Amino acid sequence: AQGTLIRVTPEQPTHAVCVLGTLTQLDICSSSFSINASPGVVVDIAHSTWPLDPGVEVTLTMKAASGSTGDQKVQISYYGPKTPPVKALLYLTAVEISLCADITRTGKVKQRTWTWGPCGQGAILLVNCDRDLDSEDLQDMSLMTLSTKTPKDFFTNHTLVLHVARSEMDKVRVFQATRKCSVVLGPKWPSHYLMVPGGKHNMDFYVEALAFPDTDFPGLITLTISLLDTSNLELPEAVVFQDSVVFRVAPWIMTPNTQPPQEVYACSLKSVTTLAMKAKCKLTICQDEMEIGYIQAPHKTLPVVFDSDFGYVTRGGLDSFGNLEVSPPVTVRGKEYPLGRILFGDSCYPSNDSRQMHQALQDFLSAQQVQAPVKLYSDWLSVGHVDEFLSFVPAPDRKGFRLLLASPRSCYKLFQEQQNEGHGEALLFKQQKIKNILSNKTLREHNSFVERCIDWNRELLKRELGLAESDIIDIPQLFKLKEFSKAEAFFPNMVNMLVLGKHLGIPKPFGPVINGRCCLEEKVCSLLEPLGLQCTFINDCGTNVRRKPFSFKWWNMVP
Amino acid sequence: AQGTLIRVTPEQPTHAVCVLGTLTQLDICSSSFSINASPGVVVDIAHSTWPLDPGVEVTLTMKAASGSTGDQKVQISYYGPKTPPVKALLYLTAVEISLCADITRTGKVKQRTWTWGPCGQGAILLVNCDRDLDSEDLQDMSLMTLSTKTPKDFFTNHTLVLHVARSEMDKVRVFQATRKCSVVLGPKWPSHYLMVPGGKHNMDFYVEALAFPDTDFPGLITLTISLLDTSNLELPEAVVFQDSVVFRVAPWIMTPNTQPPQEVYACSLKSVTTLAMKAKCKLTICQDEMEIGYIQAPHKTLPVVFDSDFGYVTRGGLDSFGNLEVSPPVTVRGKEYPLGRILFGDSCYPSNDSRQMHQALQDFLSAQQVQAPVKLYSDWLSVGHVDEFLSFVPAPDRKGFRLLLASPRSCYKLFQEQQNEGHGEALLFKQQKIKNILSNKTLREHNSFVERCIDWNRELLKRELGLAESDIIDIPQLFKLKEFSKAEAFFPNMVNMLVLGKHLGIPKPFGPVINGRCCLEEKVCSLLEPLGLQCTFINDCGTNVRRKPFSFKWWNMVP
Repeated sequence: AQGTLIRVTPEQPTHAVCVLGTLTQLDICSSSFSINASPGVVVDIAHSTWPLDPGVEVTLTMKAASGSTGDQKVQISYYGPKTPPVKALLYLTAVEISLCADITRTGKVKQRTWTWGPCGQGAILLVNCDRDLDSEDLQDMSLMTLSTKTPKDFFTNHTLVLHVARSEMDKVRVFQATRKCSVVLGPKWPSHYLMVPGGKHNMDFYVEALAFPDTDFPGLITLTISLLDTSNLELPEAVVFQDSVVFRVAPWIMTPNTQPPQEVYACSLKSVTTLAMKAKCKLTICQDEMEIGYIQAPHKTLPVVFDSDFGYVTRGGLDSFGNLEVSPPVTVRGKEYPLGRILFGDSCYPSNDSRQMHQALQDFLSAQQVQAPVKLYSDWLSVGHVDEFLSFVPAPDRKGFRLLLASPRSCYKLFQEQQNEGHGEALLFKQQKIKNILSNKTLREHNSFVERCIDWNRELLKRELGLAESDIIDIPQLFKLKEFSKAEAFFPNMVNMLVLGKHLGIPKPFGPVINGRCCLEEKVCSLLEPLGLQCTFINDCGTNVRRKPFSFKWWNMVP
Repeated sequence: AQGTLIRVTPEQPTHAVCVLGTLTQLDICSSSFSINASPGVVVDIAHSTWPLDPGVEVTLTMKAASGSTGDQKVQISYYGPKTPPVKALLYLTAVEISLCADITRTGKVKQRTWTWGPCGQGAILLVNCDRDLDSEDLQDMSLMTLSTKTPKDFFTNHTLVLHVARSEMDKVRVFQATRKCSVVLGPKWPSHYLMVPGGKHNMDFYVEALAFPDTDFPGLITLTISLLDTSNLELPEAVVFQDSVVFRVAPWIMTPNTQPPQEVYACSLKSVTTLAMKAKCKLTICQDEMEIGYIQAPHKTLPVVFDSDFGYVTRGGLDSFGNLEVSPPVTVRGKEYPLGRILFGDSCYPSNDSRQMHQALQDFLSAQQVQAPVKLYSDWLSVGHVDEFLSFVPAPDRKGFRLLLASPRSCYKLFQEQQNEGHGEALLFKQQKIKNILSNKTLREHNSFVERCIDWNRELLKRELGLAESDIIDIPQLFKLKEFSKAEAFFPNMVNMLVLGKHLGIPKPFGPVINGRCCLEEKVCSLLEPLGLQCTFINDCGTNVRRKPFSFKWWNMVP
């Protein structure tokens, strides 16, 4: 354990407290000898032994909490040459003081650093999310309990103070449970005196975080209990024993397309309701600027919405949440990413004309540390969203997903195959013929340049997510460089789909019709249906989706 | 290695660059086969083989830089059923592009993350320190070189851009070496086009940091070289190959009392010059608000002064640098602290009346990460400095230092021993007698309370620095609670000494004189002289000391 040094002097007896669980050592030389003590003081001693060397270690531990004070005694016998000399006397009071929380993330309150992992230790705190007391409101918060056993007469001479560092007080709030709840630690004040009675007592506190992690806040918060001696009245108080819990604020975590859908939201059409009904998920009608994630603690998980029983954050077009996706769980040269890995789009290098997501957003995602964001290249698109060039769908096999990427190649091939077979005369959507498209040398060279960009991202997503080609799947799709040599879809972007859990809501290309059936619509299906997916096409997109949070407990990650 | 995917099509030949050191893969299926190519393209291939499965991997690597473009060729032969069909053609240009720095901290420019340790990789940058171009000023800065070998005709169709993230541009500055130096990356602009000629070239840049680490800056800075295709003129530029170096800004590091003294400074007495002369260190006369540390890179170390060839920082009485010490190198339950471990004083818990060092200072020391500050308790002293209760001296044995702590006990004993031997009538410095001091029950209880405080710190310094009692040494010293029950020295604080490398400049107590020799002066010497120390006493302290920076290279630590 850790703790104190008691000095013993034949002049006058000493008095002292020993907190259970600590290591009380004893300074004899500062004044052969022998040691004798009450039955409940175990006096183990190394090199008992008799000598008077200061390298003699003497440690006392008490077996139990005292009933009075001086209940336990310790007699040290000074002797040698040819003399009786002194017996030095020492009067110990034993107390039990446990500041204790849920340090094993298991919903149950039972080494003073927070460590990640399945065999780590640390309580977890939820930030408080609310737009605009008893148990009616504390189910959400984190329970922490002081427990004490001390002799009835004890707190006339000692008091307990609970505190936080001035540097964390704004990021936390502690409530005290009288058996009303009132604030006792917080952004206003860092300490508080406890009115604890002698004998066997224990009091409950309730903690809430007020700040997600961020560049200026790793997300650790420490609350400490100090036991002070106030026995001498003129002297100030002396601290006898500090002990603490370290809490970690739960990060905001995003949910991938591979997670079962729980609910869809849309604004003021009736094709997404048909979709929801086959998907097994609920539909409520009352905007794609806000992303629905979650926070999670052993005792509570709670959906939290990231705008710009629902929580709410507002930190702050590449600089929007449509430029924000998450990979599904993936493993990458060993390192495991159980909660997926956040993808968001920017440029390659930075320039007079480069756009980017706002730095304060990027930073906030990084600090959330458990979905190590990856930067993709999307600045080549007029709009800028990574969703314009990728998507994720559930598979029932290899890894249990497929990365769909947009593929101008896969469209050229498809239209070329059509011509061969004899349908060069078919109308896409001006309304241009499937051939005039193939001949168009300015289109070609555009989709060539787009091809380079998507391919650049293919290779990042191959690297950063550990993907193999067997994980990817090219969906046929054309683009056009209009505004500023930036790209836009040459026909409805199919890869911008609503992945409603195995039931896909894809934008209908009004692609060239063969056997009374659109070739793109059709090729898309020979790619997806074998996987178990159920493609459906819609005409154009003001939809968010709440998905089931991962079983995996974020704190069991090891970033 | 890492890198690209080339698609081959029997319609028209393909052209491409391959940068030396990267992994170029080849998409055949997107259109049995056989592969044949120029002598300098090694075409290794797994499961050569003949099939037309897409799970066939084909990788090309070039042996050397091209002389022209299309110097190397690759022919892919499509065949099977009962047919000759197509040979698809591919024309490769090989270039060499190495952005490279001193990634092995060895003064010599020769995996794109900075890793700590004796077998880690990462260049190191010095922040620029200056109150108020060629080699005359670049010795201090960090050399980074682009080297290229490409065919003479190469940069008509490609250009190179050097860049930093917009989020690091303010923290760095890069200078370009024309063979004048001019800023090319910095707080103003994040990118720059390089005017590099085809053929064998290499250019030098010089980097400097402009920011020590701190809560908003882990201290990593990344510079990247991008190679862009500008061959099609209407299309925008496409990135072909990014590569980078990650630099780490060198922290500000403090020097303990155990480090050989190099120079003393004092303000406008002649006892510290006698001291300097026995110490072997220099003395210059022109204030204890500023602390002299150092920054260090393989190529340069440079003393830097921390006020509030000399660098200069000014981040911003517990809240001063007299409240700032460093432990000597120590090892603590395994974890090794080669550069010592910074001690600074504050309170126990925080209160209406607690003082503390300013949070922005604390944070800055922590971010400097390599001397993991420890918080001590000094708020119990009127003034507040940890130097009032401790010091460090060189020893020639166990660990090679001793922690001296103030000890009211050790003074009582010493005065008591004197009385016994018969000198209760001796005058300290009112002028009180050595006995009236012993009888004084208000003094006693004061030094009792001080004893608790120093003892609290004994145990922290035992814990956090891994000290044993055999490392500590009590120097006799009395205190008095005056102003606010806060403490001050009852007689000149001996433990507040000038450790000038084995030659100690201690404040003379005008302690009770025995055999014409002050007992304290004398006891102090029976504690220190056996260790090899040479105590000298002075009357009162406007002195700083520059000490030799540690041999150990901070970056070989592993925090």
